[PDB]
Amino acid sequence: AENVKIGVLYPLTGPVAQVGKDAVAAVQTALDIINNSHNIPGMPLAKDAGLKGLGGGKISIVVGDHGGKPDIGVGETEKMLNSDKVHAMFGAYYSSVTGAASQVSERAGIPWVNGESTSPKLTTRGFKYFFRVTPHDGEFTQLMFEFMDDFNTKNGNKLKTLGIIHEDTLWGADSGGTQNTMAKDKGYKVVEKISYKAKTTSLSSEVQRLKAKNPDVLLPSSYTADAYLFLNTAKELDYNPKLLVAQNAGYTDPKFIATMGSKAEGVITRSPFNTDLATTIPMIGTVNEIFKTHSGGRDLSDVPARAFTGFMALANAINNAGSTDPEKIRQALVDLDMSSDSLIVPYRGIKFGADGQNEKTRGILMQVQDGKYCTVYPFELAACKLQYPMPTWSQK
Ligand SMILES: O=C1CC[C@@H](C(=O)O)N1
Ligand code: NA
Repeated sequence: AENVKIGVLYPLTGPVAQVGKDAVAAVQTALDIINNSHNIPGMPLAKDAGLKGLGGGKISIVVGDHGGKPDIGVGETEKMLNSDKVHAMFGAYYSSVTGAASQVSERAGIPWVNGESTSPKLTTRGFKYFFRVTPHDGEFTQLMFEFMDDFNTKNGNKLKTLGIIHEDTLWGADSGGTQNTMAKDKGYKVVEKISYKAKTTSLSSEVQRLKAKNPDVLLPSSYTADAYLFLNTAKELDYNPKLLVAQNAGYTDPKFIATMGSKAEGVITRSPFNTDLATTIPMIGTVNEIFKTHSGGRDLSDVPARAFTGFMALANAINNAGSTDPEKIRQALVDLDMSSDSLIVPYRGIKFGADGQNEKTRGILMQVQDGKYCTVYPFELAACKLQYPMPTWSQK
């Protein structure tokens, strides 16, 4: 009977704090399912109290607030490795932070599982100890363009021009770059490609430029505070894009709609998760009920669903390893091949390629309609019709 300790790094203060708090609540939800005995058909690890592979040993976590700062994330990772002696790492939301921190654990030879950082570059580093469960922005951008192509075929090929606007750290830069490359390859004309700092107090120059150019599709990659600033500024300058397809995250912050209210109407984002999938995936309801007891009564959303899924992958790998030895955990992650049966996201399973990326991911697009995100794509998996054009400020 052997316990295991995992380090968990997220932003728990600052502009994206609710993201981090709800992610940690999701991990705590997983720990509740793992460490206690639960009757949940279809969910590995539920029935046993603790991991059968560790003789009933319990998982514990040590949690660090990195504040969105890569250098802090690096320092916290070092302390978790060297002082806390964690046997695996989990985190860390921001691609910038995940990249920097996972380089430390890589060199230490300690497995790092990521639930929700989407820079494509994180899995092209030649690493051996890094495993990512979320789709990355290559996959999510592919989905955006499949949607634009299908809309085009149905609507006279009227979506011709794109405006890309992105925050300037790893995630936003790679997101915007992925979109730009794919645009060029698919014949779409990029008429703005704007980089900005997430901590900026003004986006008025950027919004003026986008309004003047008036792209057919607006493609923002923003964190929470900057997403709010962007939308507030757009309203203030009466900038009315007809289609806004966001790379999540600010647009999937747990409190995005609560904060923005009618300002969010018509916005589209990519996601692997929506509660309107629960008739197709009833496990969502089961886990949601448990999550509420950890989240202060708030429902699952994108980031907690992804973090929960990621942490379950790690837990299952440890169980399968029958060991807390970091090398055996790594090998169990290499060997992992989970079906979709236990999942709360519409992935086909969890199975990593040689680059550490989950091969079985899948995403959706969802649109704010009447105060809730609703699945709109693919057109076969949709809870409602796309609203196009987006309402103008005066109509929201
Ligand atoms: O899907 C997401 C959430 C955070 C952001 C990133 O990788 O920084 N992408
Ligand atoms: Na259990």
